[PDB]
Amino acid sequence: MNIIAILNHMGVYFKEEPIRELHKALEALDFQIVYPNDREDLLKLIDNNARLCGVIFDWDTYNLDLCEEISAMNEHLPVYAFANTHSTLDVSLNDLRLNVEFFEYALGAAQDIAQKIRQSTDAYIDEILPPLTKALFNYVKEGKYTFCTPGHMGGTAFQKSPVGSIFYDFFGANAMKSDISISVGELGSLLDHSGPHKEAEEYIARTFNAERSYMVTNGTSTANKIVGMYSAPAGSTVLIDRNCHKSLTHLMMMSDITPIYFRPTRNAYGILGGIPKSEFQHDTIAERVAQTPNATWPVHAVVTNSTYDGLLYNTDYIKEALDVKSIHFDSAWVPYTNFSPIYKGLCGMSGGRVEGKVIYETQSTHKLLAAFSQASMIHVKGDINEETFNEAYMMHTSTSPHYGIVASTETAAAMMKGNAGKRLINGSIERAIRFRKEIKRLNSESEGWFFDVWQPEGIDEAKCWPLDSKDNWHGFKDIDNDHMYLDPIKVTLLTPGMQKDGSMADTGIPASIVSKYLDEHGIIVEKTGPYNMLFLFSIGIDKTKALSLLRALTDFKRSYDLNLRVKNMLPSLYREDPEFYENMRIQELAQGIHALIQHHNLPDLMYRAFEVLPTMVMNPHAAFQMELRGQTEEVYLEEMIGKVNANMILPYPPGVPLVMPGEMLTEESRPVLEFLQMLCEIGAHYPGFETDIHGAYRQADGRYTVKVIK
Amino acid sequence: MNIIAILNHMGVYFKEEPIRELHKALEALDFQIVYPNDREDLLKLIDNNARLCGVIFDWDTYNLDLCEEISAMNEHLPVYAFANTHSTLDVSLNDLRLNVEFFEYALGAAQDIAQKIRQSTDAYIDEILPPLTKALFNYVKEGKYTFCTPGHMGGTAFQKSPVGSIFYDFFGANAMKSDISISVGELGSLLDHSGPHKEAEEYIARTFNAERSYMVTNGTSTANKIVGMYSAPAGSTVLIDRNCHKSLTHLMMMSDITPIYFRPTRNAYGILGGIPKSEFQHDTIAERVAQTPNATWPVHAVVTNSTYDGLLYNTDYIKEALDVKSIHFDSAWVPYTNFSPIYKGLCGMSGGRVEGKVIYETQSTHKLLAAFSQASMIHVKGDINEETFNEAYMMHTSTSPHYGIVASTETAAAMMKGNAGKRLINGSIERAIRFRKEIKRLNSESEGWFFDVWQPEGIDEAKCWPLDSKDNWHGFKDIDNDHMYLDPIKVTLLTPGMQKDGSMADTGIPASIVSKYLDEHGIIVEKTGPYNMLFLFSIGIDKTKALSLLRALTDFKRSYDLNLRVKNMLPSLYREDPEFYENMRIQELAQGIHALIQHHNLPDLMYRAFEVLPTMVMNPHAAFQMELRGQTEEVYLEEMIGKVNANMILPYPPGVPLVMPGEMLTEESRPVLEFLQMLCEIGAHYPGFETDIHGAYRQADGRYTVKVIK
Ligand SMILES: Cc1ncc(COP(=O)(O)O)c(/C=N/N[C@@H](CCCCN)C(=O)O)c1O
Ligand SMILES: Cc1ncc(COP(=O)(O)O)c(/C=N/N[C@@H](CCCCN)C(=O)O)c1O
Repeated sequence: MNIIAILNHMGVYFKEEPIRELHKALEALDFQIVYPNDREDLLKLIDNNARLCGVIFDWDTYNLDLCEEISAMNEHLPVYAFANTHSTLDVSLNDLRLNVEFFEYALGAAQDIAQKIRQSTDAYIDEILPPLTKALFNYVKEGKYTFCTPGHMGGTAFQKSPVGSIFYDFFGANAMKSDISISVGELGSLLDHSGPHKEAEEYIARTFNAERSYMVTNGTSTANKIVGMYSAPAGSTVLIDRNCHKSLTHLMMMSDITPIYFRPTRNAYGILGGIPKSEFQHDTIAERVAQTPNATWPVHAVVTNSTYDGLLYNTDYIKEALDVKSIHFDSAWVPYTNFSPIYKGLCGMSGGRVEGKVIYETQSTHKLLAAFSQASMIHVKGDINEETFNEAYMMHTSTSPHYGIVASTETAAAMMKGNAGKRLINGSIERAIRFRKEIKRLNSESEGWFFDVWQPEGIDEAKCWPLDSKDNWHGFKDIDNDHMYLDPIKVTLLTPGMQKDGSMADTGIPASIVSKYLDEHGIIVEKTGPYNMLFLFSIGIDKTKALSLLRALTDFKRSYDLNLRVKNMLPSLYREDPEFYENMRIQELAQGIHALIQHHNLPDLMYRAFEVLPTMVMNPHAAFQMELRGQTEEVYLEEMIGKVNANMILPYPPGVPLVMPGEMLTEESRPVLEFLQMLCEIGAHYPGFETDIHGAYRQADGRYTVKVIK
Repeated sequence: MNIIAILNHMGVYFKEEPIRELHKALEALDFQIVYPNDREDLLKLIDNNARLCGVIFDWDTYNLDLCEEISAMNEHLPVYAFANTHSTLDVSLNDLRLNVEFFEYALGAAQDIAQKIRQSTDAYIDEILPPLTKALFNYVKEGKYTFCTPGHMGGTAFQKSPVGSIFYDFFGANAMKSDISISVGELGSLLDHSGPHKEAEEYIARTFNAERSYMVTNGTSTANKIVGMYSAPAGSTVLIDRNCHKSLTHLMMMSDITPIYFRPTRNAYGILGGIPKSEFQHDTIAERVAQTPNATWPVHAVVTNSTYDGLLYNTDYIKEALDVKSIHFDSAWVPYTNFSPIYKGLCGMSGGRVEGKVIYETQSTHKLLAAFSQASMIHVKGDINEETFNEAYMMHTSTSPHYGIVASTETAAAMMKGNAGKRLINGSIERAIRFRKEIKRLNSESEGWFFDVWQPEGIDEAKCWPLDSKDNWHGFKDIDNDHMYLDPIKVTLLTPGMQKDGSMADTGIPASIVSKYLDEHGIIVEKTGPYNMLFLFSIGIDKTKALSLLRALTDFKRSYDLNLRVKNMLPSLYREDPEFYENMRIQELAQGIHALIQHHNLPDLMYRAFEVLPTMVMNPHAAFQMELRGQTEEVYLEEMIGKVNANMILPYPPGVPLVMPGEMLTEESRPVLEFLQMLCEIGAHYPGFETDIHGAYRQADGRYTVKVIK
């Protein structure tokens, strides 16, 4: 934060000479000076360089409308106007609202003006930094000696070791110096919500539109467990989105809570849809309660919003219609919903208090904002017993939190404020929409096959596009209207191989091949389904990366159409079993995988296996407890029918839990088993494309076993 | 060739100032000046830096005995003595034989003296360069434009191409400019023996103690074919060393000559021994002639000297005892025998003319001297029809010889001249002997197994050590005395696994594992047997490389004793087959290979298969002609018995021809087949350690087939 832009070349010595002296004095104060040629140049510099901490210009040449243009980009950026002919009578109230400091031209005044500019820069830095992060940085500047944990003592231990010194050089001194503990009393305590931490929490709650907020240093998995434990005592009944992250299943294995499942939808691609509106109704829930043994009226409900693939619920209807006192929106994938009006009504914290209810949002700050991994947030709107919640919170948080992760959470909040933060979010959305339109254009002008994008036909303006029953782009049958919306940030590209009616074509390109090719060429996809690839167009994606992705996709298409050899196209895959992949070409491998998928009818089996719910014989807690008592046996996959499962079976694809612990496959649930059996067969043909079934175990002979209650 | 050493730091201006001015003038003439501190420093500088082209010293400080010391290292190196108090009366006749030029101290004389020194340096360069190489370099200096072959026109074509430019940058401009053809008339012609080429030949014949010499640009394989085709007309009988290179078999395949085989010996390691003296006798040859169909008294004889493993014959006894008018010594591995008295009587060109006989030596200049690959020599001592020999010569030589290869042959000859060349050869021999002694000392010091060296006990002084029937180090049974000698240059290291009596030990380390480890650590062995590794301590081996090899061997021993994992110890082997080599450790792999070798009794089968000669049914020419007519069939190995072989079977180990084309395996020759069958089994257990049988073909099912006369 040390770049100062000087805008003029004035042609009079009485201005130029003081400006040259000021240049020298500022450089003595450790500033880097840049010289834009004109106002458009300056505005571009500001747009492209966030380290620009100040602008100097001549008030005679440029009016204060230049300050208005600067402030529209960054309302806190200090601007220094040098006055010669203008006086106090030439400024208006609106002008005086801007962060402008006025100086005059004089020989010998460079030193005090530079001192004033240094003070203003420090004030700018202080204004944009959040309280905890500022306190941490100031403590580091103090350079105190520690005889307390952590044992590396501000990085000293690393410097005394060869390999430690390599680690220290990689991560840098500041990262080590800022790794501290609650022995440093001036920073307060996260667990006690004291000092700067308290301020941070309030800061976050204000930025994220929450009544209360909590920083979590072990991910949204831990955040979910905190919320669930506070909300669902033992013996209670909980409504669970069947498209729940396995953290919720872990919570159920930990606490003796009886689940009743919301049933979401799916399309032919295996992309998860939303829970239909009828599942939120009182009568449906009551009937399910009546049929479920040891079930009562639910005290807590958990809904995944958004889905992994970017489908958001209209949350106003859910908050109105779900007759449960506590509603928890697992919003891991959408921590940005408060920072753009296009998400209004599509997030848990949207709007005000719901009478008689408490709404939680759990957000993964590290997933789609800028924070270190494991940084997570809990947002609460509604009445809670603060002390009991604090107990549930401390039960899952370490007594030695990583201060860097905490500071990054606060800093993500700070990055979201003001004109600069609005530009960040809006720019990310606009970039995603431009990329989507470009994919559509390239697909249109492609002579043969090209990548498609999963979206409505005519996207024009930045918004969350509704899923409507008439349109068939989304592939969901008989979907409720004004219910599901697509987040433009989450871009799903489709490889050829599936027809528009839900069947698969004669030829196809499985998306795993494309993801491997992209990895070989320096591009990492978020995830890959059978014929879809997910790309996150977050605030960390710039034009360079998007254009590079387009170039990589066209390169893959050209290489595939030339039918290159796997040894050349995919060398790392070839290094897996070089004997198998000799003289094997790309089109043959792709067609073999596609024909294996088709012959086994993978889409129909995947769809049917997730449409029938396996029978719940005991809650996951009881089954897990019996597994802890060593009362389970490993049996083969063909014998699952009638056996109570001890473990969650989570297959990829589609990447969502298929069997929960305590559930039993009956005859009416046989397709589940068939699907799994199928995943075994297809997984045993091409190295590098192995089966991936959590909860199943590959034996030495190549068969698969599962653990069941003995 | 531009480094000038100035030796003094005097205390008088009338000397120092002219020397400083001379420094400046010489640097203007593109010389690099160095300043040794004392005479011992200067002598070390000369010893270590062959680019030192001149020495300047003060005659007052140092007498001309310094010039004697310099000349003992390089008798052509120019020395410039500055005279102040000494006069013409202070030089003796012996002193005036040294290459000393005398100057005086005077201000303003630096330019003239520097010009004289430049002329002397040019004279030195001209004196040590051989004629053809000098002519080639001068032509390149002329920079003529070519409209003739080669088509790259002195490298211009490469410069006009991107990838061509990469190639040109790698090999350099001079390499391209010197690639010329006989369209350049001033260089003469290799095929015509005209101009510089003629001079070169004479130069070579003088340096290598031959009456006539020929340069060959397609290796000693081509040299062997030239000699053989001149010496053995169709229908003649030739005596052939059974340990013959495949080139002699190729000659027999193209020429209708009937062979009778010298039988060499072998030891338990599979190292080839020498032909016993009785095989050279008239009675044995006559008896073999009377039993071979269509055999007459031999007109030509071919003997491999030395063997690959460094065993040299006493060639005087052979020249006296072999009653054949033409004797060809295939001396590919020993081109250096004329340049050290320790090889006296152990090479084909040793001594004078043998009355009534012609002696040939074929030498691979590129193998053990300094020449580009494919550079070879033919040396002739005795009467030949020069015109017929010239026909045999050109009918194996291309009309577009590579001038670089030819020049490198001549330059290797030039490198062998004078005090510098004698120092080269003697230094290489002493270096080899020091390494051998160090291996012995390290083996004595080792606690447990260590590498051994194949040599007699207590080698002391530089010589070719005789193989005697009393000693058992060589492992040859009932060897004639004063017959075979070991070349110290060829260093054979032994890994544990074989006992001193020829039996197989209970534990062993196959040498292929050591060679793979050495390759992984930047050291390339010449070749590897089952329990032996061959290292060539040529004139290209210095102290740095020998110490590096010792360190690598001790590192291997330490790593093996720690029993490291193959994944870490041998990464490339693991990458050959990652599934097989996961979690395998080095000791297990070595012991498995050793037990495979022992259980099949590889040494006994190897020895027995090469002790009985397969029956000749037709000469190799007839069998090869039948193969060219399509009258061969592919059969399996177990059906070998009774089938005339169409191709040479040459297995590794022991790396020498086992079956010749036209030979047939009978019941009495069954062990040969057994050995081969054994090799097949041995090669089918460890990836990276596959079977290697030339003339056998591995089928898809894994079996092996050979081609036989239908
Ligand atoms: C809906 C939902 N709720 C909570 C969490 C846990 O949040 P934390 O991971 O912060 O504890 C995740 C995590 N989802 N992440 C992926 C793998 C990681 C991403 C790889 N680029 C998964 O587990 O399926 C979630 O999807
Ligand atoms: C005795 C003998 N006479 C002639 C020749 C042919 O001489 P050219 O190779 O110049 O045509 C060779 C060649 N022997 N070379 C090795 C492999 C190359 C060396 C690897 N570092 C072999 O063939 O087994 C020979 O041993």
